[PDB]
Amino acid sequence: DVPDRIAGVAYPQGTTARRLAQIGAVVTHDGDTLTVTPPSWRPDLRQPADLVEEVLRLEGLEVIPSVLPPAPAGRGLTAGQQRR
Amino acid sequence: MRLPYSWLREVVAVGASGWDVTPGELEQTLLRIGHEVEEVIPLGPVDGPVTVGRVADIEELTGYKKPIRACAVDIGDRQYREIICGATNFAVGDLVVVALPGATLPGGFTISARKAYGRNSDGMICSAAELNLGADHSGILVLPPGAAEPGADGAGVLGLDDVVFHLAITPDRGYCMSVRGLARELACAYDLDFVDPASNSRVPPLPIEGPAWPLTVQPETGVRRFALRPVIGIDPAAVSPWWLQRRLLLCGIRATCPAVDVTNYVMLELGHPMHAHDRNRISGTLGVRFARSGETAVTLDGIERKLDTADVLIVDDAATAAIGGVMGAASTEVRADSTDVLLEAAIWDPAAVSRTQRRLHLPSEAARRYERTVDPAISVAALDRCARLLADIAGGEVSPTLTDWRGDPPCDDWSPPPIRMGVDVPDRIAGVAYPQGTTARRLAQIGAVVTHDGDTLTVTPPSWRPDLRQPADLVEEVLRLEGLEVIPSVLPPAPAGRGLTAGQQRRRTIGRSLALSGYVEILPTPFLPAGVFDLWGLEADDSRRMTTRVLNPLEADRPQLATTLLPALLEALVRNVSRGLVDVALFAIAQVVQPTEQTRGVGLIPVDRRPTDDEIAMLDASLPRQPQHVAAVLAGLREPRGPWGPGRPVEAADAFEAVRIIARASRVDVTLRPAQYLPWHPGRCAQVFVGESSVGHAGQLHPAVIERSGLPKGTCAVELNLDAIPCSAPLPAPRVSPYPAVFQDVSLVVAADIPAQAVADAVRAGAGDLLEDIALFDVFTGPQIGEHRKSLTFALRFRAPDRTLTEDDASAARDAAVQSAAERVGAVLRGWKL
Repeated sequence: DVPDRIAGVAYPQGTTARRLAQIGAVVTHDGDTLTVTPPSWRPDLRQPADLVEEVLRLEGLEVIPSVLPPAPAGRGLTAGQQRR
Repeated sequence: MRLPYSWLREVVAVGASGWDVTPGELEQTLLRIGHEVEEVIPLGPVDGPVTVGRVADIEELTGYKKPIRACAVDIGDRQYREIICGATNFAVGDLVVVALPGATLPGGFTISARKAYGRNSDGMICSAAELNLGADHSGILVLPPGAAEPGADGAGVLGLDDVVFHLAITPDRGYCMSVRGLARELACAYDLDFVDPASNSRVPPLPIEGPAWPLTVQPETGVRRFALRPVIGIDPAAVSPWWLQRRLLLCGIRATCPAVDVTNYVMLELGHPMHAHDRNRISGTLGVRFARSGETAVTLDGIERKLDTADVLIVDDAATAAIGGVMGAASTEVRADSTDVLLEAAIWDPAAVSRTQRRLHLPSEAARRYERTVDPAISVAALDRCARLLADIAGGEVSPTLTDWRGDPPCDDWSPPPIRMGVDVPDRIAGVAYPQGTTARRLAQIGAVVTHDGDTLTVTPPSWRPDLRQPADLVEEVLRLEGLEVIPSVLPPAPAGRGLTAGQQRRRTIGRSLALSGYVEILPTPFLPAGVFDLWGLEADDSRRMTTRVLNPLEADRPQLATTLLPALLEALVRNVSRGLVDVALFAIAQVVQPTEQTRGVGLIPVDRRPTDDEIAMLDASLPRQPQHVAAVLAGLREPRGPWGPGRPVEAADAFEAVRIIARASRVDVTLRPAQYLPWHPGRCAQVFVGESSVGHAGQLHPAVIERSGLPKGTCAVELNLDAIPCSAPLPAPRVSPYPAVFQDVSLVVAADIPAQAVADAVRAGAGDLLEDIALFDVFTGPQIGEHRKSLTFALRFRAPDRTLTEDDASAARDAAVQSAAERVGAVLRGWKL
């Protein structure tokens, strides 16, 4: 479900496995942990971040919501920034 | 409220014997739980010979100013010293307190044998002030007979190892206006067992065999309990024991006789005010009733009060006995010859007493406690406590008669309604996980009845706590007893703010922009000067005169609110000028108050719901218009003297330039048109338009306003209504042509009455896009052009967007511009140049 986290979307079950199969990878399951051997024409697929972008682009980025994050109490501008 | 530590300690000690703590610690425990310690006075120390004396002989010394007394004083061991004293409040046979030679009084005073007024004085007789025992009143301290034999150690008899805590109780905590309340607080802080000094074990009930006096009570007065008991045949010459006169003195109350003193004492001990009536001076039935329009009573102090139909009274067939809850009256006051006493123990309506006492300016010790609600459950106990004590001191007997009106029908349970709260709600609100059962134990400690029901507490607070009415009230109890210091410092997640608004930014930029140009901001007063508009000569119907008026100003002559900011600006200008700062430019940015009708107020809207959108708009429409204004004044020099030259005195043009500064800061374009408007000079006053809306005025002040107002010659001013300057957010996209430019200077003659900007606009209109810039250079008058005409020389800069402008192309545009000025303001060409 790492693609789900990063997108902030709950994709329908098995999405992430089907899409990694579609690009031609070998997906094997192991509880909550996928093992993904990408195919030979995809040397750009080397970490989970690479796998995330695959799932996310195939489902569409438009389905990702617009959620403002809790940003902490900032200190605002510094003295030198104010001076300029 | 003052009280002394020994007493406070005595009452805590009943239930936690051996309790004792440094004053510093006590001060800190009091602050930690909510009570402001204004001041800690340990009773000023004495050293050496400060002993009780007995006055044995008084010799009135004649010939001087005051009456002076050379007093033989028995100081112990049959030793008699003569002592000089100025006071008069003592007689032969009285125990006084003497500081003999070698003594040292508070404040670093050594006493020495000093010749004075013709005799030797071996010390002096002290006042309670000079001992740092109590407040300075006139004369010395006299002790009740039998308090101490002569020679006794003053420090011991006076108890000067005591400390007086002076507290500023908050109005929610009336129950702490007594040794009873504070004792309970301290017992709660220190997790001590508490004996209530108003419990039956500590005040056994006196008998109840028949009514003590006839009493009618009109119950819409607000009285919740009204009890009477009499004490008969008391010695009127008896005085109060030293211990009791003392604790009154430390608490701020001067003793007078046992009848009064006992009530003041029991008021301090339990918080329930009391009063003593001379029963033989009561005529017939005692009546509680409202006062009538125009009614009058004389209170104890012999001063006539004008009463109000909301003041509750106690009356009899003859006259008024008491403005209930505030002060007794003369008619039933205890006097020197009073043998039979009737003791009033009442509970008045808090809001009633508050209203009455504020109106009459009588914040009596009784009033201030009734304002904050007195524990109605202890009236008879305080009445009984107070009756026994009186008989005990002044030697009468306590009749077993008792009146005790408790409402119609009688109230038999004074407990408030139960409050219902989740067991851990205190934990939420504090952000602390308190140890299990904390919340229940602390609510028990303050005296509430706590019953559990899963995760939901049911809490019936006690009768002396009418401030405990919702869970928020219960939270503050738990949180203050555990300490607020244990609450952590956690920054909350605050959401994406939008930052400042356009108008908020515009005020900042107007402030920077004016300040840079030499203006000094003031904080204008909203309270106008007296008759400023009569000074300005404003017509009677001048809208600025229609002022919202304040009903209680700190200056009776200055009650109107500013409809214009120039008054306060001009006032500050006067101040700088009178202190030698003659070259000033001030400005202010603040709202004015312009009302649209006569002061119409909207009545109350229930606070258990939120008001409707309509109730808001009605509330808003009820208030005067309050637009933001910016305004400014200038006087003296605008450019100062220097090596560059003599300087430039302020001129009306500088006030127009103030307009242009604010307009540049506001990113809007303004036009200035001539205008007549006070307080401005008619020939030098401009009205400011953004588009076609008036936003205010600028110019030099009228010379006659200047003169009547004691203002500097030549003062200029400006006021703009910011609310009338619209928002603007330009997204400019300037066309920046690189091709060369043609410079031509044209001179136009026009009627003197034509404004320069009119001729400039006409020239721009006629010349079209090629004209890049136009600027006025010269303005010339002379005979040869006509006595009523003038010559305007403009500097024109033409530039094409796509080509190198020919110089015929330019003169085409010039000719076109000259023709436009001919058709629009009748310009005549004087000539042109490059």
